Amino acid sequence: RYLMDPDTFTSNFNNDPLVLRRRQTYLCYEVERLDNGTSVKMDQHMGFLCNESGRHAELRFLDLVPSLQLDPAQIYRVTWFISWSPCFSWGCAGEVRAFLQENTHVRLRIKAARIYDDQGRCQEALQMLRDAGAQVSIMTYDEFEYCWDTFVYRQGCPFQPWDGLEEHSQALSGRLRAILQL
Ligand SMILES: [Cl-]
Repeated sequence: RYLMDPDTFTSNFNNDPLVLRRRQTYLCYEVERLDNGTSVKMDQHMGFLCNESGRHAELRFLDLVPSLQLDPAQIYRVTWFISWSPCFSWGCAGEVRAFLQENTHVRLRIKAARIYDDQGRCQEALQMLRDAGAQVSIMTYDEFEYCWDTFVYRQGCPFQPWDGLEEHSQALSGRLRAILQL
């Protein structure tokens, strides 16, 4: 798989709530087959995507699913590590819902660096993802470091957290959990 530039990772996955860049979403993905009590991952089922000319990363992932050649008789967990509020863009949650309804052999996990609580459409997109069966949670230090170790061209250098990473993660998590509470 192609590995992400490290400054691109740090700039986009920064979870500082006071920084609200309005351009890009990065989505690191992995597909795991769940079988016999373990998880089986293929390097060819791993990589990252960004928004490209108005087509958002989430939809670009849906676009590549046929190329993954998933066995409909098996169970897969798809994990997204996404740098922006999932399905922020218009109509995105509805397209993910349709995909999940048409592919019941796929379970979607979404780990988000942040969310965008607008007490409106972007907040409702989060509930739509949950209602469609996705498991949505906030990235913690564990996920940021895993993404650094796994998807980034790091040259063996260790993950260096930014100031406030944990404080920001816990605050965002509290809000996401309130939004998705049942
Ligand atoms: Cl969470």
